[PDB]
Amino acid sequence: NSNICEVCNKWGRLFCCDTCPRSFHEHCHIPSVEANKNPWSCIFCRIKTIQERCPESQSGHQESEVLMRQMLPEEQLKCEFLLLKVYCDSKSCFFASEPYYNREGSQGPQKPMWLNKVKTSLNEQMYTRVEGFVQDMRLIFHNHKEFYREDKFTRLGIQVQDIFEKNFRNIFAIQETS
Ligand SMILES: [Zn+2]
Ligand SMILES: [Zn+2]
Ligand SMILES: [Zn+2]
Repeated sequence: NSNICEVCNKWGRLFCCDTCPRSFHEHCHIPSVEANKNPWSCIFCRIKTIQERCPESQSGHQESEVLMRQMLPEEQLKCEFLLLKVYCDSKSCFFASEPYYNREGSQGPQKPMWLNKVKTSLNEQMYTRVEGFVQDMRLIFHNHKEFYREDKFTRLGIQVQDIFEKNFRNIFAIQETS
């Protein structure tokens, strides 16, 4: 197995996947690495299994249809994986914890949002449809773009949103377009 966490790229107390060479810190994995279960399969392996069991699941989909799906176990897992893919980018540190807003010439967002809040919301099964999860994820970056205005720091929101969106289109097999 790898000797660093797949998400944060640090060593430490790592739990190893039994079906692939990836490793994780306990709370870097989403959901948090389970207490027992030998063997243990990581979220990357669990997602691969879904695809292998239903190869047609990779045919193109309309975003509108994906968003309306109820959060049954497979959609739950897919949102957890997409959330994990965002944390895998080091620029996610900017969006992880609860933000605060005191900048001359800007007002804070009406509805602040951050990754750890989405993580808790998933854990607590607070989303009933994929749309709930996707809306809160997109809101993180929209809030950032609006607040930082013309500061070049706005680009961090664009960058991490692009990682979100590419992974969304991959995991949920959104129909490719020009
Ligand atoms: Zn880690
Ligand atoms: Zn694995
Ligand atoms: Zn099938």
